Amino acid sequence: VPLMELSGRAPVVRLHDIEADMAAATDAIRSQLTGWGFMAAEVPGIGERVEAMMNEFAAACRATGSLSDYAYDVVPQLAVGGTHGFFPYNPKEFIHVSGAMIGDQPPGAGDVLRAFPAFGTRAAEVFDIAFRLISLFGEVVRGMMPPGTPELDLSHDATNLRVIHYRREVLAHEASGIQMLGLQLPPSDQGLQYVLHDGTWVEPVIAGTDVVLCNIGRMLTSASDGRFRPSTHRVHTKPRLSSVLFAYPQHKARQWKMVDGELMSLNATWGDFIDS
Ligand SMILES: Nc1ncnc2c1ncn2[C@H]1C[C@H](O)[C@@H](COP(=O)(O)O)O1
Repeated sequence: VPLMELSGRAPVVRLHDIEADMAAATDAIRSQLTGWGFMAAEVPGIGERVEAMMNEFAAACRATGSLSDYAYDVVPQLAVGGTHGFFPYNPKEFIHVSGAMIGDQPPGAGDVLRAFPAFGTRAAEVFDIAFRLISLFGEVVRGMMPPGTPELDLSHDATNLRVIHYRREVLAHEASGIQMLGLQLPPSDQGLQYVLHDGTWVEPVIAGTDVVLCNIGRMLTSASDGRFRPSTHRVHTKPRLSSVLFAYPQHKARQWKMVDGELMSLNATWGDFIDS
């Protein structure tokens, strides 16, 4: 599977200059979505923050003073919404850090980030940078879409940072996101690959880099009435951590499509979109 070098080549977007640096990368990013399934940006300093987060997640996975004390089924959820907290092994381990969890929105939901406060501080930092980046990546996609295209309205409380441990050859079968957009963050190991428009595979060179990928999710495919296919991807590995931000709109908001240039408010909510 051909390797795709990105560090040195993707637009550069600086932590202290995100709004400006993303405006200046609009043209590049559009051409990526058009040329590849997906989009890419180099964010100098993101690598160090993501490696430190992931390393502290691993440590916490083996700690027993335990993450499973905050398994999804014992953490307060929101009435309507997705499910945040730790998902035990029996993606192998994995945690979902929502914006609600960061703000103790269901009071008691941020208790994992208080039990493991070093991973929590780093995960809250990574969430905030990744949400800013993903919302500006979505304004680029909206600008490639017909006039009248509404704002994506990505919700901070519904967005989740997934951090995975242990993800013997194929670690994923080909998959895409349910949600509007994903931000892939530089993983520990190489293996994540994307399908191109020609139906061939590339392996982004992203392990141990400052490169983030942005993924089209099936909600956006639906709202763009087919014009943007999901950024379908898989993971191959050779005898291990990873994290990705899944941006959702508010569950209770009405779905919408741009069909041949016309905006159509639908009956079903984005909530209903997930419940298949
Ligand atoms: N085992 C497992 N559980 C959950 N999500 C996974 C898993 N493997 C891959 N994914 C990812 C990839 C997609 O966005 C998304 C599907 O949402 P979903 O919540 O699955 O409808 O979750």
